[PDB]
Amino acid sequence: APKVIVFISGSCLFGAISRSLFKKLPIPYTVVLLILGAILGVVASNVPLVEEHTRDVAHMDPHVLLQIFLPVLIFESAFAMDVHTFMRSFSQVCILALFGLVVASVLTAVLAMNLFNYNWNFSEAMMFGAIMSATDPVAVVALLKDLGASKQLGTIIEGESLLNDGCAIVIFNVFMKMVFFPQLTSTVGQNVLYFLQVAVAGPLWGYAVAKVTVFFLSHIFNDALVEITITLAATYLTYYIGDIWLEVSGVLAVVVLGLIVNAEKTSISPEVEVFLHRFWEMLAYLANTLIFMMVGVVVTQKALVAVDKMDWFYLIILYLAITIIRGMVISLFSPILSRIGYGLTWRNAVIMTWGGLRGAVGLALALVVENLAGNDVIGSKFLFHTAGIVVLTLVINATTIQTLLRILGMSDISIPKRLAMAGAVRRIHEGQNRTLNMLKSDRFLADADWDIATAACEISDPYSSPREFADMMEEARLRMLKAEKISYWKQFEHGMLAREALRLLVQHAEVAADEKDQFILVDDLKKSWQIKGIYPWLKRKLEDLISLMYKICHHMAFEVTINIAIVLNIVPIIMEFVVQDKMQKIEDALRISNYVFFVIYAIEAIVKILGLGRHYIVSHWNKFDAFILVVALVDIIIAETLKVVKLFRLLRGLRMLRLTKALIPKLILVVNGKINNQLSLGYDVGKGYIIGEEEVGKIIDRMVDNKKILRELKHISETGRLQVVKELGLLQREHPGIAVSVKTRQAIRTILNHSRETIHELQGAGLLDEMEAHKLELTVEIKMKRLMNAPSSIPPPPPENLLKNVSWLAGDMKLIDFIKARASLLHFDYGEVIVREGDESDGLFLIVSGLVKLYGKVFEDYLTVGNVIGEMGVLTKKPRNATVTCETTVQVYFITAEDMNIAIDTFTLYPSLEYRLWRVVAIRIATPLIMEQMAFQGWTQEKVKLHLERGYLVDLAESHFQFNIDATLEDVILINGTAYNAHTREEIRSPCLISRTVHKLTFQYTATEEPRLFVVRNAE
Repeated sequence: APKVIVFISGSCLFGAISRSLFKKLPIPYTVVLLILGAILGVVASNVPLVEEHTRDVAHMDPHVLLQIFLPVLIFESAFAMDVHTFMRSFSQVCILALFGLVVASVLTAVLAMNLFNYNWNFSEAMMFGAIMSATDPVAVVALLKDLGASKQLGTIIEGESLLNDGCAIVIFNVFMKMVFFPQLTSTVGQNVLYFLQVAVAGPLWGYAVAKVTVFFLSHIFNDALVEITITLAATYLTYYIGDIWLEVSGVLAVVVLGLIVNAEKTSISPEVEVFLHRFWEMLAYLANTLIFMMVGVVVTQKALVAVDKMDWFYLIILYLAITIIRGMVISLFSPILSRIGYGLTWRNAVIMTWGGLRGAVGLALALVVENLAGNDVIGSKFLFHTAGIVVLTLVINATTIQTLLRILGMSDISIPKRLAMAGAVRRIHEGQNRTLNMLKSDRFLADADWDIATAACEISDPYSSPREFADMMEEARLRMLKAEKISYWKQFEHGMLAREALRLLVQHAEVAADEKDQFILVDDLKKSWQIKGIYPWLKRKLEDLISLMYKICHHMAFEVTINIAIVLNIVPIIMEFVVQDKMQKIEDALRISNYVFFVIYAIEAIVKILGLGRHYIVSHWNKFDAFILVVALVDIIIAETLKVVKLFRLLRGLRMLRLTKALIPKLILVVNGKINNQLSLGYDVGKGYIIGEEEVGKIIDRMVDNKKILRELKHISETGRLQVVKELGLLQREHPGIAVSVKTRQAIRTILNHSRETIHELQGAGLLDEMEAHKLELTVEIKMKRLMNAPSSIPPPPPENLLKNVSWLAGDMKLIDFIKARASLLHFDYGEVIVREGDESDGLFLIVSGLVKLYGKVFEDYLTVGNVIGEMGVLTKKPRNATVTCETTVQVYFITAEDMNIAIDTFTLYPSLEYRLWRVVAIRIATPLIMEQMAFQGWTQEKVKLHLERGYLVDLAESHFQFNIDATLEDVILINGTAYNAHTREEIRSPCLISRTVHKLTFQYTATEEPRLFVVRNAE
């Protein structure tokens, strides 16, 4: 019967009681956990039956304590952090945590040597400083996350805490091995090698196991428990193998592994993501509870038996000096911290000074000092001072950080947030009153008690002249910015934006609102999609790096065969190196003449592919293959003459060139993936700003009342939208394959999201049960996770594949053959004119490469690859509306008007080419009208487009050129021509939306009119 089970369960129950009883009180639950542990240790010192149950956990080994509790705490601190804002302010976090921890450890060591009466040397004092300077604030970061603004302050406190804890355990391990467990001597070179080993191979081993774990998690579908156990086993194996087998600081390895796993959360399924968040929070909570209970028991059993009044005096002075030292560290790093991103205000410096809550990490390190010291008093003094500092920091700093956050003015609720919460409470109260008025008129719920129902449903407020022209301009700018923020949140909620693009767009909107008269700036938004860096240069240089018998060897198999030769050469390289370093059957005849010249070098690379002259001349890879062959023949005649330098030259040269030639395209794929991530973020930010400008241009007529202010706001919005559109087109031009890959991924994601919504609508309507809909949801989730492992660079389709993928051409095959037979690829250079504004209609222009500019007269737009120009001019036989000028080198497919008229006249099935072309231009001409009608109703662009997609053009000859508008038709849009309405009360000249007062339509049949009508109905 293990007593540790009883102690662990009792600690869990004590922690649950402590959190359930001290939630309302401002003091933390860990302090009363320490108090309960002290009481339990007093009882164990009195009663031996309790001593038998507390002995196995109180007198635990230091090594198993570290190896069990440290990976959980370090990995949860790394996993809980928002890694985007952590990497955004990584410079400040890194310099503050690293250099402040170093100088705080030095100052605390000097204080421990000068103030304390014990004759401590520098090693034990530096151990004391490394234990004292490790900070674990969780209440402070929870308070900063909950109380409104300064989210950057919360994440800089969290990142500083994580790196401070990691490097503090590193410094503590260095000095613990300096003073306690060995006392060995070494040279300066071994010290340099040990510093290199720790500080470099910590994060390198963590990065290696993190990439292996990410590759393992990215290839697991429809299995959650495997992913959870892989995360847990990867954390524990990383820490154990790094700390024990590799003699490497495993704390930094778990820091790096947790930060990378938190960075690559898209390789984990979202249900597994939220389970992993809750699971690691639970594991760290259990670890903190066990550490604090164990610390209390051992403090009142062993660390309190040698304590005098001078120890308490030194504890008080140590607390005051620790707070002063941390404040002076932040104050002396304030110029350098202000000179880099986000700066540091004096209020944030005061919060970071006072938010240094000591935690379970320093308690565990003092525990292993106390257990490692043995019967010496240094461990008892260490654990007493650490327990006192933890208690004092927790109590005093928690209560005073609540009242200090109140006093400094960083906890005041903003006026727009308070007004939004008041509006939410008002709409909830209105909805509850309507629900109660519905419920009182029920049959079954008619004699229920309504006083109790109203008292239960009482959710309440948690927060309890040119000068006129300037004021109206400020009001209009503020209303426009609020509408832009609302539009960005609407885009994110509808499954269009990512989280990072949403955060960047609302950050730009807020910092535009804080200034005097500026709007959201395009130039500040350019840095999102500025893909320039070392990665385009790396991709360019690597694509410059790689650029009879031949027909035998082109079957992509002999390179795989020589890669098998690469690994089968690499293994005896290490074997011969190790055995000849440590120096049977003369190395078994030297691996039987290294596999008999390695099957005479795979029959001399199949006799240099039987002597391909040009291929072996023009390639340098074959040149150092020939260098390998002459070097290996030289080593063969060296073995005939028999040095080891020649053998090692053979091994080294073989392995290095073979691995370089293999690893070049994988490096190309990695660079393409990083460019893909940057391009996805930039495209999401740009597209979100564009559709936000479209929505804020739609809804601006209700808000803005003046005319000059509305004109200036429209001009500013149009200039910003045009600049972002041209920038995104040029960015697509710079990296074509990456842009095709990110557009393909976004298209697949949108299609699968709409399919998931269709499955939800099927299961909510009762036509599909829970099990079959869960099977279909599992199928679409497997497809989404395999979409996350897409190729990062899909090669761009040829112009024929773009010609067969047009919306009005895609279904048919004979029509595709006709268009491909009668198209014409025309090339244009920079600055030339494709068409002119006053010219007659001549044909369509499918853009297959490059960017154009439509200077319609004002009307400006930039079209890219995959846009057809001139459908309306071809169909309606009107003259051209816009002049198209090239912005880059543009290749277009020009189908002439005669060929398109012939193709329209021939193909007359039920989906006809005339019907498809008119439906495409009807969607294009009816989307802004429906957007104008339902602008204030909150309908987005994509919902309007998908609502319009269910519509269809009516055949007026089927209904004798008269159309009735019932309530069965959701919306009716006239596309071309004139019309008359109702009892011929007026004439409908416009292509605008039909008003709801029209009950009937009448069309005549004139020359050059051909009237069309696009109707959308509800679910019939």
